[PDB]
Amino acid sequence: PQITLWKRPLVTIKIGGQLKEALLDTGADDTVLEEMNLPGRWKPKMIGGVGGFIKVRQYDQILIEICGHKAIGTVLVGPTPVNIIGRNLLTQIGCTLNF
Amino acid sequence: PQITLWKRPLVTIKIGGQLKEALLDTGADDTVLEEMNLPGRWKPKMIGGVGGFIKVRQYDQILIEICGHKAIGTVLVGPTPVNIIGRNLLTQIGCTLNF
Ligand SMILES: CC(C)CN(C[C@@H](O)[C@H](Cc1ccccc1)NC(=O)O[C@H]1CO[C@H]2OCC[C@H]21)S(=O)(=O)c1ccc(N)cc1
Repeated sequence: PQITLWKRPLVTIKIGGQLKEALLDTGADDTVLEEMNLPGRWKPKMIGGVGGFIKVRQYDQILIEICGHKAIGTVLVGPTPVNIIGRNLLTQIGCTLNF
Repeated sequence: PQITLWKRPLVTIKIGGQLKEALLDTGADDTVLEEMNLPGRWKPKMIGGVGGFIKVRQYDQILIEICGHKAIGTVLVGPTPVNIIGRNLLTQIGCTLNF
């Protein structure tokens, strides 16, 4: 599909057997999701943006379905104000910017 | 053009007669640029990102050219980690997400 940018590009995602709303974010290197209890091992990480840094938990090879498009890769989990789908998964669903 | 997301979507912008590099950021409501001298009045504002809130100078009705496409809109100037082009300007240049 084509998504205009009049409003936040929020879409439904499926991760760990749960449906969530997440931002399709070309400005995010990696996907970061609001705090959630994912099983498995993880590695601590810090990501920086407007306002400074937050501490997140990096999970690898996590399966996410974005608008029926399946993807698998790194998913960060931490105190983000919004669920964010980053370029690491946007490339996997064939997402492009167009103007 | 069509821009894939294997790398950061960085583009050259022109603002205040000066060239700069900026990130096309569909996850940003607003456009935030690093510290710079701009003409015209400005009002102090607050903006929040993943790590908290920062103080910025708000410039309205500023001409800014993004990859040869002209826009006139609000530009926030402050201690952002990187120049980000947000939806307020992405819409003006006719930018959409496609997959
Ligand atoms: C600032 C960017 C270079 C990086 N950010 C992605 C960006 O799209 C955030 C993503 C974002 C969106 C909402 C809330 C927090 C973070 N948007 C943002 O900061 O925009 C601000 C200016 O316009 C306003 O609208 C949103 C917040 C303001 S980030 O959230 O900090 C980030 C950094 C690293 C990763 N792996 C994932 C995300």
